[PDB]
Amino acid sequence: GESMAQRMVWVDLEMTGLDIEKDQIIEMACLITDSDLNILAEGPNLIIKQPDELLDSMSDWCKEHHGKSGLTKAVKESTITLQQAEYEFLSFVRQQTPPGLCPLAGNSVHEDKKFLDKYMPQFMKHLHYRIIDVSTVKELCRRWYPEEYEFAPKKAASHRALDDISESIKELQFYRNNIFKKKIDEKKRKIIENG
Ligand code: NA
Repeated sequence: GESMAQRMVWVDLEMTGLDIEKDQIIEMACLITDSDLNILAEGPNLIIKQPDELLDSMSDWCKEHHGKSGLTKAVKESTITLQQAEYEFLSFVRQQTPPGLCPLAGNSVHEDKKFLDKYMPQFMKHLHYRIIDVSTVKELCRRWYPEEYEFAPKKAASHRALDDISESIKELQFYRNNIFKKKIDEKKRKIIENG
């Protein structure tokens, strides 16, 4: 019960840009962690077909970044429609999380949520409305723990979906281990008794 409801649905998307009125999802990856950030299951990792005209009119930033990562070429070759991709993700979360109870998780994952609410609404219906925004914790770390903030892991920032999920989890793990308060565990309790 509670353990299942405390899972997290980590997602990262690539889009043709930041304009919700025109831009589209071109890559999406998803995995599930338990409440303690251990990966329980790897979900689909999909490159979604979108029209040539849209890719050709992307911002210079997106042309450069999705170009050099290979993503633009892979979008043009993709046979995966948005609808089929959404189904794969929805089927996956239906196997992994109780309906309505688990949040999206990632860095500034509200941006992903904005695109998913519009373009994958049935996927989003399986999830809670709250999010685990790693960048909220980042912004609190920078303010409240400036010394510790300097030791956060460096990110490769490849703008590819699955690799970026792993970096997001690693960042949150860093904050848990370095700016949240310490707690008892099985090993410390056995030592306390032994002393
Ligand atoms: Na992202």
